[PDB]
Amino acid sequence: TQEQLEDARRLKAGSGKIEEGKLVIWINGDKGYNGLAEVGKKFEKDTGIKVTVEHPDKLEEKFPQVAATGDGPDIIFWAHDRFGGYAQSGLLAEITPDKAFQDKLYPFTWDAVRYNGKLIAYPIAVEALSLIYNKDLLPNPPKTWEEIPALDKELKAKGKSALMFNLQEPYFTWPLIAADGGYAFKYENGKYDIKDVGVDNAGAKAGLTFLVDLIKNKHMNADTDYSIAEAAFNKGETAMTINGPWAWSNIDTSKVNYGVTVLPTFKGQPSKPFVGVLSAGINAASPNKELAKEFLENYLLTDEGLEAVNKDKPLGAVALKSYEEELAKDPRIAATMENAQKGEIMPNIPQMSAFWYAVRTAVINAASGRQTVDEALKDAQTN
Ligand SMILES: OC[C@H]1O[C@H](O[C@H]2[C@H](O)[C@@H](O)[C@@H](O)O[C@@H]2CO)[C@H](O)[C@@H](O)[C@@H]1O
Repeated sequence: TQEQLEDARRLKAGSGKIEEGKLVIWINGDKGYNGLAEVGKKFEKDTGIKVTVEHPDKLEEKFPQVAATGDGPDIIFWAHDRFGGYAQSGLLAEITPDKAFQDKLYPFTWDAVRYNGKLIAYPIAVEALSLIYNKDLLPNPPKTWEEIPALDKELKAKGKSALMFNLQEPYFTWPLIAADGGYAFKYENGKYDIKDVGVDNAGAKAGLTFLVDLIKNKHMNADTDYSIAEAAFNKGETAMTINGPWAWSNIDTSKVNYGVTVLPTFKGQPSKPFVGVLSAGINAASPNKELAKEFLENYLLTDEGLEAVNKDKPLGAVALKSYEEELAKDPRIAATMENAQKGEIMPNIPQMSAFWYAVRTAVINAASGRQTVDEALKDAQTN
């Protein structure tokens, strides 16, 4: 091995290398990490406790690797779906808010961070993809996926395109795949059936086939990723994109007169985005669990704390009732919640990591022509 060898060092160098008396926080690079750092500076100014916010690449993969050895950040930020796996591996602490604090957040946000009956993270905000469109190029967005080919033909004649979004992450293609019947794991009798995966059915096939056909007919490019799509939309080159609340800040900066709205239907069915709750978990190896709790409950999850993050990159519909009442006025938030209602909240089971990896490969291989749609989804279904 070169993992059982550090089983020997971790005791000799006993025990744990997370620095006591400060907080290290990891959050994804597309989120308001500068705004979160402002909340951390307020904490430091009040309490003397230094807070360092980091946004490493692939943190959702690095965290279980480093936390398994007792290293990593004190606090990890990510959508709730990854947290059941972390908790199953013993990497997350059970969190302990009194009832007065729990009443400050929406009951459904607490449910996303409950694993085997216990709370394993603090919920921050509800994320759902919406259709984002350029009102100057497209005063009225398409109601259906099916009319997008004809729209692209029209826009292509003008050196524009209809739609670009990140084809590299299955998160972004899922709303179309799920629209006519795709699902991850079938939930029944109080639990997810890990042997009942729904990525190989007729509905999932129809959705992915529609996407592949878009690419075959030159209405999309298989290599489009997050940065390519964001640049194209914000430069005014494409009429539509698909993204979450965090993206609105850069569009504000851009020249673009944009709207946020319901995703198009497919075969008459609503697109069904998987809904994420951005959540903050506490590293089980952290010597700073009480510090982490004080920071999360009394500094971040306040009107002032969430505002600071939100002003950097919008959080979506926040879990904190008092602040959401102010944000609910925003039509972009209304659209987010409309898409969220039509979708469904992600599972947090340990199998989600394998699921996302399977679907990622399936979409990329089908989109690039390395596999047929049937072949790709059959593979993703198995196991
Ligand atoms: O694409 C698979 C990916 O989907 C979700 O990741 C989202 C995340 O929830 C959003 O907050 C935002 O950062 O975009 C990500 C997609 O690039 C799942 O949460 C994640 O576990 C999964 O791998």
